[PDB]
Amino acid sequence: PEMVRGQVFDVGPRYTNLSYIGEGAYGMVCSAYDNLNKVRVAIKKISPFEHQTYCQRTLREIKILLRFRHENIIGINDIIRAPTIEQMKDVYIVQDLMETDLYKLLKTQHLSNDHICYFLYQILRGLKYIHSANVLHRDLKPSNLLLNTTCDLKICDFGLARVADPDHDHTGFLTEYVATRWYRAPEIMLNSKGYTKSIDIWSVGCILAEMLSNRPIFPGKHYLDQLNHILGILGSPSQEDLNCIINLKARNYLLSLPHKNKVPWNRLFPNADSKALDLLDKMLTFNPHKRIEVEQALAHPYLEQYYDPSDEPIAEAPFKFDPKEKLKELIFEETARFQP
Ligand SMILES: C[C@H]1CCCC(=O)[C@@H](O)[C@@H](O)CCCOc2cc(O)cc(O)c2C(=O)O1
Repeated sequence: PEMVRGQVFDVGPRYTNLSYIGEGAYGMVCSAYDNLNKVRVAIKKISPFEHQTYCQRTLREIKILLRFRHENIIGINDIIRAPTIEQMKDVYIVQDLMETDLYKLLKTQHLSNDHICYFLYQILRGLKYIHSANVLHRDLKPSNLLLNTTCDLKICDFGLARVADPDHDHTGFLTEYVATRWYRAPEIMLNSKGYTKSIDIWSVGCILAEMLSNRPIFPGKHYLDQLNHILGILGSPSQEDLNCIINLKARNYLLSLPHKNKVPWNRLFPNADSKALDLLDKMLTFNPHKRIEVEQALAHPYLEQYYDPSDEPIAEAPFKFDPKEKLKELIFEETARFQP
């Protein structure tokens, strides 16, 4: 087998000429030459079977992506694993090879307004399909947004995804969470489990702001710092939005803070398109029930050059609802279609 960085990357013989690209959750990511389709591809190695949690993350991603088909969602081309459950230690996911990701792009490249507009449209177009399947991505961030050489965008990593469950979304104050800090909606710190579609819209809002200035808009330095940054820009919540927070510990925390004024978007982003800032404001709305939804965002005047509901498809079969040995067995079963 082809050793890579002192680790087994055993994808032969179809996939050869392997170059390191990055890291997934449970293994590295490599480029490789697909000797059948005569194209270079990306391959993610996964080693999850010793842990129930890693098996869950792997299973849900495979189950979702094997049913999803959308231009702005990177699909699974192939899955490589041993022929038997006894022998399967690793799983390799083969996907399209893209040129870069938005995280890497934002470190060095200033985006034109036309690029920001096209990138945002594709994110929302992909998100519309996802949400139409009753699925939440729940970890949208620049590093999960891939771009090819012609700036086509695809959404990656559904390992943190969940089926939407808005009736069971309420929880207590400062309860644990998994998604990436800087892209976490304020209600996550206050009273939400992240089971509603609005947590994804907040992340997209954070991404739009970051495309406008090449820096994260809410760079919280630890779990507790995140809410400081959000309120530092949005200002103090209104009485109406506080009344919507019925949990007493969360509401009383917000009531204990001194007044903060809203920072105008056009002062944070003096070069930004005014229509972009209007949409930004609607995505970064404090109250999730007032936060703009994906289909409304697509119809915003900022995206008028691209908006076409007949060219923004939705899922055929939405998802109705949601030991490691049983999970390995289900991963084996779910990947069987890619064997001879
Ligand atoms: C396999 C897929 C996993 C996506 C999810 C993921 O792990 C993230 O950490 C993301 O940051 C990927 C790092 C490198 O991911 C690529 C880089 C690149 O230059 C071209 C690509 O096609 C990919 C890719 O396909 O990533």
